[PDB]
This record gives sequence, C-alpha cells and structure tokens, in this order.
Amino acid sequence: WKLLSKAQEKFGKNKSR
Repeated sequence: WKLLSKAQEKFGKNKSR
C-alpha cells in the first residue's frame, strides 16, 4: 500500500521491537 509504505517508511525507529 503506497499509503502505508509512504506513511510507515518514515518509521524506521518505531519498528525496533
């Protein structure tokens, strides 16, 4: 989803669990 890939791509630190 270009919407999630563009709204989540900027979250490379939130996915450190």
